[PDB]
Amino acid sequence: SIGLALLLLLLALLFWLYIVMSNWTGGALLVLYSFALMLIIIILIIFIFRRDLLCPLGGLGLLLLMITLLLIALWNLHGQALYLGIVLFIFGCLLVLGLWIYFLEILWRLGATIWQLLAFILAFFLAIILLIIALYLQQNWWTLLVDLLWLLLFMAILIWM
Amino acid sequence: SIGLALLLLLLALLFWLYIVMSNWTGGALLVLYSFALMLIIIILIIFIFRRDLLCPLGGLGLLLLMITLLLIALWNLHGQALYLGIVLFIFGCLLVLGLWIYFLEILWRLGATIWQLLAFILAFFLAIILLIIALYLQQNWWTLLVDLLWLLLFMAILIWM
Repeated sequence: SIGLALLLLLLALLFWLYIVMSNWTGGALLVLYSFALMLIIIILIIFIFRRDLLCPLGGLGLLLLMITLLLIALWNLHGQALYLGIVLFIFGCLLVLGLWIYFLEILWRLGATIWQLLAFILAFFLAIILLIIALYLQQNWWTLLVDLLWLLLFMAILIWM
Repeated sequence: SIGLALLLLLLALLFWLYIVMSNWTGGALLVLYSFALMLIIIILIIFIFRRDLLCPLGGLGLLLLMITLLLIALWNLHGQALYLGIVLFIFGCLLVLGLWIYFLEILWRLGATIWQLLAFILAFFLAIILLIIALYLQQNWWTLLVDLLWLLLFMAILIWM
């Protein structure tokens, strides 16, 4: 149970490091792969730590993994099918925003001040903007930094539950 | 929890059904993308159905996702780092076999005949061989069938314990 989850987590950082460091001329897909593997690492960490957060927070990671797999699939695609892929990713983004709103609603019920909630919104939006920057600025040293920042953000969310 | 996880499963099925039937010319990595989404569906099924299999079998889903997401990183890359990628891949494949052995032990201790013990070994080997073949048959109708076969195999496990 916990032992195997730790074994994968100690193996998790042995893959993401390899993906990020290698293939210096990968492109916009390498950063997406690294972000997906960060989502897997986050899910593993949530499973190892307090497991009561799987529904509001682990589901966030799984749905982000689904969205970033859809984005990988429709990245190189170009044509008529792209309109049915973007609109589907739009429904995915709406649902991830709804899940984040639900998480904030259940956090607001646990005595969180308004400034803390605003800080969480700002941190999530900064994380999304930094991921977009990593998509545009395809340099590898920035993908590493944005993935570490995402891990720190989710670790802080876990710590402040 | 159940309602949200069912909602993701409905969205994950739509994502997978769109992705498998989108790129009719890309038939080397689209199989990997569809197989990576199908492991998400299997994990969602496990999380909606009996959760006691999350530790033995959900970890298998996470490991299969990790391997099938590292496989793309090996794919496009063709430099010296591909050898390190193969080393990591065979290190994860030597652990997925161990996890399968561990699942075999708990299946035996729960009560299973010799015919049913080697039946799942044959099923798993057939499924992985069919996945390997699907990498060669780049059509999007063989990969859909092999993905549904994998779902059927991983659904016949939770039914038969």
